[PDB]
Amino acid sequence: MEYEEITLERGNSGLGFSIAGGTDNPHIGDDPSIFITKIIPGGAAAQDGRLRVNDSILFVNEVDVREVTHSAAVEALKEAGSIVRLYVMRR
Repeated sequence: MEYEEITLERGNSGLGFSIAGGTDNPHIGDDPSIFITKIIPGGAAAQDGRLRVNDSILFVNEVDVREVTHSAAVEALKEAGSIVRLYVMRR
């Protein structure tokens, strides 16, 4: 699994991509692995074009989502200020 960072400017609507896989919502088989599900077109994520869906989030600015709920990961993107470098995993 390759780890890449994505600097995203949290626009008016937000970052611009929804993630699923946290400890509360096992989007995956059955683990706290946080990974994206879909990036919303017109948002900071879709406008930037640095992040890709299904990417398993690693860090958010300075937050580790190793064992955090899907909402905690989501909240990370929301708590990343504005332009935040988000880390993800891609095997």
